[PDB]
Amino acid sequence: NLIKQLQERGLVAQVTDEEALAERLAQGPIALYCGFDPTADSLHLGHLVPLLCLKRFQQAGHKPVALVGGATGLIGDPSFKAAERKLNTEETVQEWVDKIRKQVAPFLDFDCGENSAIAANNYDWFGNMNVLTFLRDIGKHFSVNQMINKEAVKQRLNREDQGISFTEFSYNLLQGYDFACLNKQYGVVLQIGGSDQWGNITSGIDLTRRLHQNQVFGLTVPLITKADGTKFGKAVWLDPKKTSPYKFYQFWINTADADVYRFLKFFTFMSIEEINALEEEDKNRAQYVLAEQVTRLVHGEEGLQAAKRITECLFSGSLSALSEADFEQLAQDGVPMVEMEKGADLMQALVDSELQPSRGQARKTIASNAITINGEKQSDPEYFFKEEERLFGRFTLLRRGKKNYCLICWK
Amino acid sequence: SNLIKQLQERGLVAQVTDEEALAERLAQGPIALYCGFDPTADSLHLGHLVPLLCLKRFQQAGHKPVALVGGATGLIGDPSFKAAERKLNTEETVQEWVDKIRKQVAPFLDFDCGENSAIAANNYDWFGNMNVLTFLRDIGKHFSVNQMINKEAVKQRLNREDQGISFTEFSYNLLQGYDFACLNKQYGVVLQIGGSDQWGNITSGIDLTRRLHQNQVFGLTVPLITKADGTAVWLDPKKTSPYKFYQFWINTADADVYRFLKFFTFMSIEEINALEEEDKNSGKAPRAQYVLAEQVTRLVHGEEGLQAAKRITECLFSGSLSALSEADFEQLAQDGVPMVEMEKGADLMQALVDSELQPSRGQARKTIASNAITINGEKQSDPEYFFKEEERLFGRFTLLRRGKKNYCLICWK
Ligand SMILES: Cn1c(=O)ccn([C@@H]2O[C@H](COS(=O)(=O)NC(=O)[C@@H](N)Cc3ccc(O)cc3)[C@@H](O)[C@H]2O)c1=O
Ligand SMILES: Cn1c(=O)ccn([C@@H]2O[C@H](COS(=O)(=O)NC(=O)[C@@H](N)Cc3ccc(O)cc3)[C@@H](O)[C@H]2O)c1=O
Ligand SMILES: [Cl-]
Repeated sequence: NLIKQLQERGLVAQVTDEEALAERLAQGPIALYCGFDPTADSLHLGHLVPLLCLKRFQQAGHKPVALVGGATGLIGDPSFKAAERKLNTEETVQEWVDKIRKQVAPFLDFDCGENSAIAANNYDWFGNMNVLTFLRDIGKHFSVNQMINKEAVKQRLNREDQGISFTEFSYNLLQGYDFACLNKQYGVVLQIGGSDQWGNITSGIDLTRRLHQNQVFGLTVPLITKADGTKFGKAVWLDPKKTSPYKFYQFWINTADADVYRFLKFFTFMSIEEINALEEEDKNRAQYVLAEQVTRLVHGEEGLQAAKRITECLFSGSLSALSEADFEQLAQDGVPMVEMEKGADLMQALVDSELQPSRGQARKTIASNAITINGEKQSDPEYFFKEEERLFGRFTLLRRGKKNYCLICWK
Repeated sequence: SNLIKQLQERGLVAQVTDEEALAERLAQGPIALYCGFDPTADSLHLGHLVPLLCLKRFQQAGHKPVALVGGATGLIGDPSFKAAERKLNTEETVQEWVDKIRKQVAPFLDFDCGENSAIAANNYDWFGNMNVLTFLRDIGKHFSVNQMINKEAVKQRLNREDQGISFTEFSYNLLQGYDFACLNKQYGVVLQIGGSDQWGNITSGIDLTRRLHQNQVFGLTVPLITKADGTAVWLDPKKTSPYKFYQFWINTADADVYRFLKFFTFMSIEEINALEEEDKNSGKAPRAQYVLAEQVTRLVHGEEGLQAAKRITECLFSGSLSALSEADFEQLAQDGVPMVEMEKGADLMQALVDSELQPSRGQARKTIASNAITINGEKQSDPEYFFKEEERLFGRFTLLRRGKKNYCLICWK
């Protein structure tokens, strides 16, 4: 039973008419969907939870529909958002749509028969829909009394200063209709999303009954929390140009012991049995398994090997295994970096990188044997870098003591 | 000279935005103004006539009136001060009503008087081809839901779910708001008038004309019809006959008659004041109701309508129904007097029971004998009388009367 299997992973926040959904799933394959709005040029870790859930359903033989909000991205979802967002341009939203669609596609199977994935975009129906048609055909089924009582907008309906525009207030109708539209087009009978999407989902269920006289279901995943009350992902992007695979891998390695088992359940396809066994076997690790699984899932085997290779080289000081592409990950976000003109001495490089406060102090620190250049000790305070120390003619990795790195990027 | 001041003296100004700046704009020269009317029926009623005649009052002062018919807004429904959600009307029915209202409105305005000639407009022209995203982004971004839910016209609808408001009717304010921006761009319309319930829809239009066209526009509302005691009359003669319309004005209370002359006639304020002064110093009952009845009936139904209404009134009081035509009796059958559909060959006594002029046959016998029953103005005291074929006027109409004022028209079949 798929619903019970998801509940055991702690992946079910809320579910409608649950007994009936479980019975529908057990009977045969269904079509389901989750939408993702284009509010940036990439998805982030938070978005990964329902995206992996679409895959969990597909592995059970169901048909996933990944909707990208080409139309909803021009409106703005206010759900549990403290402030009104500035409208984005049509050209920006279109660019983000294509990037998000391309990022989503490798997570699902588009070539596996009847249950092959479908990419959808709500601009296909809203982009040319007449205003009177929308207000009459869709709007008439929506009670403003119920809308103002949706939890997702209550913090926006107390004062105009932290208020809500008619634009963002209409959002709930667009997501609501998307569900009716997908039900009619593909027979989609389930919509999943994070717990903040509950109200947008239930409006879709009700509208589908009113428009198409069809019974559909909703299921939400909990919004991932940290035991120490801090905000999760604080952002970790899926795009390697925004968050390098090394940084991505490191974020998972540094998961708190209190979160690692929940994160294994949420971000991996590891069985609940292996995770429970890992928890018991660790009390007599999990972070290493988590980092490995999620880095491989998002950045591939090559991304994972790069992340591990960079981690080992930094821990050891032996950099010979690093490629120029690995140094590009370090320069992007892996370690602090400083741009310097060739000809700078070791003392100046220590000052400019802020590893040392002055040339006079840097001289003593160098003399004390605290400094490595590409992993090799250098204790001559009057030292100038050799050309061979500018790896690929561009990079020199400085270290002060055991762990304070700064990458020099030669101009 | 000062038009706002003149309308204020008539008691025709409920509210007005920037009374000073609008008075300045009107004094600089002619302006374009508008009022809209939604197709929610196949005719306008007396309530709708007050702003419509104000469009004429502005036109007489040299201004250009635009009469808009809500081809798009009639498909949405105005919730302003309405206790309940209205059912949606079909596109076909709204189009029929749009044509009827446009045609009924047109004779009230001059479409041939130079630069200030009237314009007939329809908001379906811009809403019929507007996409939903364009509306939500370009128009909706300027509207605060916090302000919208607090507007007097809809706040009472947000008290209980079972007596609520749909998103459709909630969006109405944005549509009327955008209409003001369009007419400002298309015709240079700087003023919107309407009844007091339209204040919120008008101010949304003023504000939206600023955000979209960067122009200063004005609003002016006329008061809703209130009676000094605390208590529909259609313009279409097939719904409210010229006779029933005339009678409604005749029966206006003394407390309301002078206000109604100001609201519903083109009589100057000096003439109305002189009439009030005459009725207060004459030493008799007022004659103002007759002046009001004559003015508004001739205005809405023409000289022929007024003359038919006066003719029907005269014949009912006198008794002689000879001057009455088949068309006149059709007005009486419609709404002029209580009416009863009866099978020919019926007894007098039995016609008094069915018409509810009598409780029973035995009781009707005593009333007939007492000489209190008239058939087409003629006395009949024979308790068993049947009815002659000739007194079925035009082979179908017989007018009964018990005493001096209790009438019932028998319509034969
Ligand atoms: C666990 N978790 C997080 O920590 C953060 C987000 N999410 C879910 O990811 C999905 C995509 O997020 S979103 O903000 O882009 N989604 C929306 O704005 C939806 N209104 C997009 C949409 C959905 C359906 C539709 O027909 C049209 C547009 C969300 O499910 C979010 O909850 C997490 O799960
Ligand atoms: C004095 N009085 C009344 O007693 C009753 C009504 N009115 C005004 O008549 C005008 C027409 O009434 S309505 O119900 O057809 N009007 C509406 O529904 C507007 N929302 C139509 C409209 C207006 C502008 C626009 O851009 C689009 C549609 C109203 O002014 C009403 O207040 C009286 O004056
Ligand atoms: Cl050097």
